[PDB]
Amino acid sequence: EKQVLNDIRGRYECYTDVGPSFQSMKQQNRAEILELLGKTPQGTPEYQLLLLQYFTLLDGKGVEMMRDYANKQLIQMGVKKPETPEEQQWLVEAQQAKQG
Amino acid sequence: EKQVLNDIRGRYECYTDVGPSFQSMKQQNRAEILELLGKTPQGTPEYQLLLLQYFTLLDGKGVEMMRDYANKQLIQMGVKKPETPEEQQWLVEAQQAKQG
Repeated sequence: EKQVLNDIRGRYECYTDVGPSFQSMKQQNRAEILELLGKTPQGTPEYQLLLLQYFTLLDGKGVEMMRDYANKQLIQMGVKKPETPEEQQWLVEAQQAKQG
Repeated sequence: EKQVLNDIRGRYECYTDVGPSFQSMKQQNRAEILELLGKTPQGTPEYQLLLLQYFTLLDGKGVEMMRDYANKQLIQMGVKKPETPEEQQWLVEAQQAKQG
């Protein structure tokens, strides 16, 4: 925008509703996925959700190793699509496609 | 930093929340992984968590042997990424990739 205030009048695009209180957006997204689990079979879409869960976990010694693994996994799954802080190269060695 | 005090004013990057009390960061990380277990199938990501658990265990005669095994395992899994106190060579004999 420009200057201290400058919002288009095409504002109200979201309607208001109620639901469980969360501390932060990441909190909700984490819970939203756990709900998506269990209500889904041990089929394939389960694994993506499962991975996505690890993806959302916040700092740790345990969580870091798993979060990164889940990321690489999801990018090489092709479904992630790199955020590109470095994940670009994560896709690079993934692009080879059974190249060895 | 420089001198006795020198913090940038880009401080407050973490918001405060409550949760179970732990004696130390390692305590929490340990518990955080145990929670991640059971809530996950006997699939593949179970094993990494399982190993990670051994990884986090503190000194012992029993735990040392297992912790080291889990480390090597995780590094040769490729997911660990060496801390390099010596684990560099742990990856060396791992780099060969079925070389024999």
